Amino acid sequence: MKYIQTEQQIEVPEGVTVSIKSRIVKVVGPRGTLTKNLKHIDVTFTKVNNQLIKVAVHNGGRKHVAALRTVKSLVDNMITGVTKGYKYKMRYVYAHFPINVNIVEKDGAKFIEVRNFLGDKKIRNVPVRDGVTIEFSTNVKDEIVLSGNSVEDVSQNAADLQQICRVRNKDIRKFLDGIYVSHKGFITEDL
RNA sequence: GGCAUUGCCGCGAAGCUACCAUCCGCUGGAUUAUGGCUGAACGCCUCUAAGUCAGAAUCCAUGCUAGAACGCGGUGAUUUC
Ligand SMILES: [Mg+2]
Ligand SMILES: [Mg+2]
Ligand SMILES: [Mg+2]
Ligand SMILES: [Mg+2]
Ligand SMILES: [Mg+2]
Ligand SMILES: [Mg+2]
Repeated sequence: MKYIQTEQQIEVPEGVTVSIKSRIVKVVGPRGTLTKNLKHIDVTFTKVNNQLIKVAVHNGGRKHVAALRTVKSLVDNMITGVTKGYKYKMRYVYAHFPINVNIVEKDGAKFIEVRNFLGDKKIRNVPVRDGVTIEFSTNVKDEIVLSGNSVEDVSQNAADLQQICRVRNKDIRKFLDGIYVSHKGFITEDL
């Protein structure tokens, strides 16, 4: 309907500095620095009061104003990643064969190694994206935690780990073995 | 020794040749379907709309064959009369 103006607000907490050149967004917080290239969306950023960034689409269509809120959510996720962090908890699920998950090194690349999935002899190797920390959770059986500033990076690593453990040539409603994302939250608690 | 239109028979080197013999037949990317991530649209949801991951005997490359006889480069020597 070609809305004249549509805008969204990006709240910036105190310990966060957001540098926005043309469409290269850099967010700096306690936990590190994130960078995103948004040159494919054609939006306009403006700083209001050093705690608020407005992002606007002028004379935008339906898809354009949808992508505006997408941009706002992406920048909010960058800020949340540099303030709270992002942690995805996955639980290994298996009926008979225990799934052995470990961190191995190959040329200093820190792969996640999956052995014995459904009794397989094949060894699954999922590379760990830079910035993603892998921890094996004590006091919870068969739980892997992936943490990082970039929600995209941690979620993609969890997705890769889940997808590498897909069951083939079997009724997946019966053979439920795999490594599934069980929780998606932040690193810092109750903030 | 000749002839029998290579007279016939056995063996027969060379050459040619047989899954009737032996050897050899490569690995990278991008993708389809599909399964996903982030994520609005549509306070939720959503693989999709922006962006994005993986992925087929597929495609393009690597590799192999020919080398444009009007595509090109480097290089040697260039007629004592
Ligand atoms: Mg069957
Ligand atoms: Mg005679
Ligand atoms: Mg004779
Ligand atoms: Mg999701
Ligand atoms: Mg798309
Ligand atoms: Mg020629």
